[PDB]
Amino acid sequence: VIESPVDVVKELVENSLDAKATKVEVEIVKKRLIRVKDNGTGIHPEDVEKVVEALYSISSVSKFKLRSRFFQEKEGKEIEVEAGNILGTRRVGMPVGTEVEVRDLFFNLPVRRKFLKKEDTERRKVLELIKEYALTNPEVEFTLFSEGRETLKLKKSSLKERVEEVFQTKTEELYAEGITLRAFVSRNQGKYYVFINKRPIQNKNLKEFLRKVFTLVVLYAELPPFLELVRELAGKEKPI
Ligand SMILES: Nc1ncnc2c1ncn2[C@@H]1O[C@H](COP(=O)(O)OP(=O)(O)O)[C@@H](O)[C@H]1O
Ligand SMILES: [Mg+2]
Repeated sequence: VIESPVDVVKELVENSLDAKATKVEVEIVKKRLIRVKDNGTGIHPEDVEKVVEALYSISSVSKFKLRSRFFQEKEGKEIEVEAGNILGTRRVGMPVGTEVEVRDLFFNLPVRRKFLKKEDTERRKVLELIKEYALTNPEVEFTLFSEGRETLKLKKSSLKERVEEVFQTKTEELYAEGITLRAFVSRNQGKYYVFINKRPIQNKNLKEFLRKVFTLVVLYAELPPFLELVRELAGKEKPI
């Protein structure tokens, strides 16, 4: 579950969205620090200690803090853990929501730490991950700071606006329908994103076929628990 900083960011941002955050803020350093802040419902003080599953596995491999203020409470609570060992808790003043800081990832596993990829490779994986969450959560604001610079800022918007902000280009929206397809295509620019029932799909069979029938292609597929309709979809661009 936890091999590198991107895996940490994934689990934390998933937890923020699970807690119906509308603003998710991520900061990474070098790794050295992963911080995820959200304005979701928070965690009751009586449950903060319990959560140390994904947070257990993260806290046992880092110098870990989690602070959270429950929507019903005036104060937050903070728990601090090192490599799975609880170091203490504290009352803290904070806004409603949750902030998790993961420091010195794999400090307790120096071989695993020395085999991590260079900072710039880890950075790009976290950048791509946050783009992927932003593409399926257009109602959510996302910010990413890396090495102290605000490298990604996406405000709440329509899906088409959110696609266009992410990829910095104008798109044409295509549609074809128990099976539903919605794509956004931009032709000059090649990148082929696929979301099946709101989840990111990396399948090679699908990206090659999007390459073959289209270019930037962002495909949102909704299916009950195909490639024909995609090529049917590819013919639906307006004449000009
Ligand atoms: N950002 C957050 N906001 C609210 N609750 C959180 C947050 N992060 C974690 N939690 C709480 O901690 C629990 C454990 O998180 P986790 O270890 O990721 O397991 P899981 O999310 O699969 O239940 C969650 O069920 C949720 O109750
Ligand atoms: Mg979780």
